[PDB]
Amino acid sequence: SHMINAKLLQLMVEHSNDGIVVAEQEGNESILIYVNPAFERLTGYCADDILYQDCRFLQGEDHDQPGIAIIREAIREGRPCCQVLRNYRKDGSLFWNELSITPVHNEADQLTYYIGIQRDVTEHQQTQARLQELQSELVHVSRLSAMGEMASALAHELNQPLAAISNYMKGSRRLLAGSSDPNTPKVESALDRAAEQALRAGQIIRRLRDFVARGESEKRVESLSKLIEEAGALGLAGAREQNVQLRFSLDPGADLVLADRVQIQQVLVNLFRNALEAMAQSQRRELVVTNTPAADDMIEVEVSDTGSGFQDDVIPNLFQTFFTTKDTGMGVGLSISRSIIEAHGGRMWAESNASGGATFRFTL
Amino acid sequence: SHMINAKLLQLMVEHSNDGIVVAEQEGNESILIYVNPAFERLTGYCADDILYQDCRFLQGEDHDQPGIAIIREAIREGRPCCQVLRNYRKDGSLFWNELSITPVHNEADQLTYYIGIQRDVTEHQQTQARLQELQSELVHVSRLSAMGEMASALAHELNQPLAAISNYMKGSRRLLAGSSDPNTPKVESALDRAAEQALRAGQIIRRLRDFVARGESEKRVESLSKLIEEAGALGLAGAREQNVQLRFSLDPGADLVLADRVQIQQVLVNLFRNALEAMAQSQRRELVVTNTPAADDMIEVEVSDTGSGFQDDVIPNLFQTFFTTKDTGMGVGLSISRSIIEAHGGRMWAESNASGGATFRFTL
Ligand SMILES: Cc1cc2nc3c(=O)[nH]c(=O)nc-3n(C[C@H](O)[C@H](O)[C@H](O)COP(=O)(O)O)c2cc1C
Ligand SMILES: Cc1cc2nc3c(=O)[nH]c(=O)nc-3n(C[C@H](O)[C@H](O)[C@H](O)COP(=O)(O)O)c2cc1C
Ligand SMILES: Nc1ncnc2c1ncn2[C@@H]1O[C@H](COP(=O)(O)OP(=O)(O)OP(=O)(O)O)[C@@H](O)[C@H]1O
Ligand SMILES: Nc1ncnc2c1ncn2[C@@H]1O[C@H](COP(=O)(O)OP(=O)(O)OP(=O)(O)O)[C@@H](O)[C@H]1O
Repeated sequence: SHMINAKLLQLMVEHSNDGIVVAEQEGNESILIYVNPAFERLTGYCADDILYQDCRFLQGEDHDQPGIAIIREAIREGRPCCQVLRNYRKDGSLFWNELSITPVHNEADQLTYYIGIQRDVTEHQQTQARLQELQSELVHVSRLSAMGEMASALAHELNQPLAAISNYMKGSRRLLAGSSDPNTPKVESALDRAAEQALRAGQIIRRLRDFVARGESEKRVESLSKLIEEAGALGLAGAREQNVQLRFSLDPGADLVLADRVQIQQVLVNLFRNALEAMAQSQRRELVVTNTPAADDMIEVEVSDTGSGFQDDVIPNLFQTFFTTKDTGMGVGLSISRSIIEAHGGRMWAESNASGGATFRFTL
Repeated sequence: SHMINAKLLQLMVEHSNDGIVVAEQEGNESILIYVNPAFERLTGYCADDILYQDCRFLQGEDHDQPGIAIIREAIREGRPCCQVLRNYRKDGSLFWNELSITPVHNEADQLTYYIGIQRDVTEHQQTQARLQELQSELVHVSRLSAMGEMASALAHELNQPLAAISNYMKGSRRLLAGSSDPNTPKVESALDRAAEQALRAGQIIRRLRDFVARGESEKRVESLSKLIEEAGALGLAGAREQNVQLRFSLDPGADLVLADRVQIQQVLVNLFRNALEAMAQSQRRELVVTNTPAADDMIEVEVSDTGSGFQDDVIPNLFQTFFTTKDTGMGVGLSISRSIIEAHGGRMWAESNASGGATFRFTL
């Protein structure tokens, strides 16, 4: 049964864009007997140089890879195997090789051959590792930031009552100054100790607040394209699921800003999450990000959605700490974002959009 | 130039474990002219049924995939393309097809053919999506848990001073009870207001504490294998990098426990991070996880490393809130872990290991 002529197959294999090799078993060596030009391009070795010897030279000295042992076991067993490992071109460049090997037995000559299809997954590996770094740093930064915001909010809430207590103690001392009652000394002493405890309370606040503020707010030259893509990999994963239409109408002339990177990443991740959640129950789901020039040699970024939008009595409350409309929401994202923008030398505000959604703007 | 006979190539292609097809361009249709048995197995269609018609029937009614348009554009242009999309077997099963297509022009008959190598990436896609779900839920749970622990720690720190203030106010009122000084009423009133403010402070504590405790501590029947693997995907990624040797010496007879899943995931993620960090600067890096039967129809889990270990004056401080030895550490992991184990009906403790590392045990 021949569906196509073997010449045609050979032609397709030769011109395929994936590296395709065929090897022959000779004891512990699986010598190459065919390589297609895609393999030559991927590896940089010429076919005249590497025929009739095992492919393991692509590993170099990097033999500390479990995939190698997996492949050796698969060859010994006789089963196929797909594995991804680090290989090196003739010039020394490192690349990630996803190779599928199928051992097949030729009964014409009773030999064991293998067909190997190999492709470059280096870009996928790099993006995935970058995403892992981002997820780890984002978890650490989110824990620290939430704790710090909690501490600051408590301090602000408790400043009035402790101050009032101190002032009452001061006033009571002043009233008792001119007293002849025998109990007055003890009373005074009692009040004194009370005052001490009040001050101690304040101290405790700072003693933990500064404990969690152990992170310095750096600012460096940063590419907006880069930090938008870094934030997007975490926050904008899953656009296909909610059928959200993404549009980045970006200006190549307004790309470089002065910013930190972990803080802008966390601001954008939070904005992206809030926008995706607000458009989760929307009919038309479209998110637009745009940059424009602004005053004071700044650049303004606008993010507009078709989400749940802002009710009339909502917009001036958005940035107040603990304000949320969600059952499980905390209401910390925008407060942290506003503190980050103000620390970096910009302004942030919100408005309703003409589609019933929300438009956020900030400057840097 | 023929390195191998075309019959041999055909044989290798036929027996390859990856689906390999060859198609021919006829206007808007790329009709299949060859399919290898791997493709038949992957799709479930017989070659006699599907030859000489376009592959798009594998999509079914799921045409809302951008990869389809990408491939159509690539075919129009004439370039290769690798894309992953959802396809469906003849029985209706869904699978993830990674297909690489290379268009090649045959000048023998001046036609355009395509060679397509297609493999199943369904398992990889599922594991990656599960990891995305885990990272999202872990971020949310970590923010909430950190905030709650912060609030509880503040409350515990501030209980003494506020109580002391209240007691001083009470004592002062008792001393002033028997007084004739004209200023005594005002003094009393002042103290009264002071007392109010003290109580208000306490109220504020609860008003935020219960605000962040908006999460119910569920407990369900859970597989230890499953929750260890779920926690490992996040926390144990990167074993190859630090050359850490993982050993799960597990008991199939002691696999089912009564536990929550998000909370045990977060406990294990934290333990895995602490163990990886402690072995980061170690010479021999080996992590062992083991389960054994314990009293009261419980099961005890042991996790041992060769890490930095415990100094003599360290072990009884490990679980106290804010205790850490790291420059950027917060010291919240073990306190939360102990509260989780105690809520689920178990005990948790630590000891030094014979290799200079740390051994942690818990019961459920
Ligand atoms: C057809 C075929 C292609 C192979 N291609 C590669 C390759 O591209 N890169 C690589 O590092 N190993 C490749 N290998 C694996 C090595 O040839 C070798 O089998 C592997 O290192 C395990 O054997 P070893 O432990 O003796 O090295 C290939 C093997 C076969 C059969
Ligand atoms: C060689 C080859 C193999 C293909 N294999 C598949 C496949 O396995 N599954 C699939 O959904 N589409 C596959 N396609 C793509 C479809 O044939 C079709 O070209 C694609 O849907 C874009 O064209 P359309 O928009 O007219 O459908 C393959 C295309 C070629 C050339
Ligand atoms: N694009 C938007 N459209 C409509 N409402 C919005 C939008 N963005 C924010 N909001 C509302 O304003 C609030 C601002 O608070 P924030 O976004 O920080 O809260 P959250 O994301 O619920 O909290 P957290 O991130 O701390 O769990 C949101 O909780 C939500 O109620
Ligand atoms: N396996 C271990 N070997 C040696 N020291 C350890 C080990 N596990 C924990 N420790 C020490 O005990 C402390 C227990 O606190 P915890 O692990 O919660 O802190 P952390 O991970 O630094 O803090 P956080 O997770 O809140 O940032 C650690 O900070 C560390 O100093």
